[PDB]
Amino acid sequence: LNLTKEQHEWLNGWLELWGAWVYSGRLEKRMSSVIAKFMESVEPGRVMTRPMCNDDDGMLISQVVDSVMYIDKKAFGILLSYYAHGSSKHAIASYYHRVARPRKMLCRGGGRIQKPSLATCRREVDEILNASLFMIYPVLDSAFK
DNA sequence: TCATTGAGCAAATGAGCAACACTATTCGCATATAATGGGGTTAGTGACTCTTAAGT
Repeated sequence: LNLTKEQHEWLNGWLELWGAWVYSGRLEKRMSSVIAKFMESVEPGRVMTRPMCNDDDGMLISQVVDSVMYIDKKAFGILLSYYAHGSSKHAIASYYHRVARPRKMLCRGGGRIQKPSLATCRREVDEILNASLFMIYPVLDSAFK
């Protein structure tokens, strides 16, 4: 399943506020290590094109996201690539198509070990994004309420 | 009762379109002292034929 429409836009807006918060570099580096090794591949003098949230609410959003997404680094990397840096979904899917190993395909390759197409790459990064938001949402209500 | 044939079906993947937004290319236009007629061959062909033209 997935979320409803109002919950999707609410979580999307809160995550881009949180992404504009971490994009300045105001996250303390001892708190987590995956954002620490994500934010080292970007210049320190970044520009601010998005509205930025305040300190402790962004601290609350950062602590809940690395408490629920501390088991995997790939889906968390997609999340920081879409929301923190601000890259679009199509660029993420194009780079994942240009990198990923040959996989077994069903109902179109007949089991042939081949590279994934761009359409299934867009579909799997959309599924990864929707699954990460479904892991974010009820634990975020548990942190808020 | 079960293997075999006849028919179909949800799902995953590959292809692609439609409208829109940003951006790297490309083209039209403007330079206000005065500026005012060009290079570059082929040079020890031979023989024959067809047409044009001055000469008789």
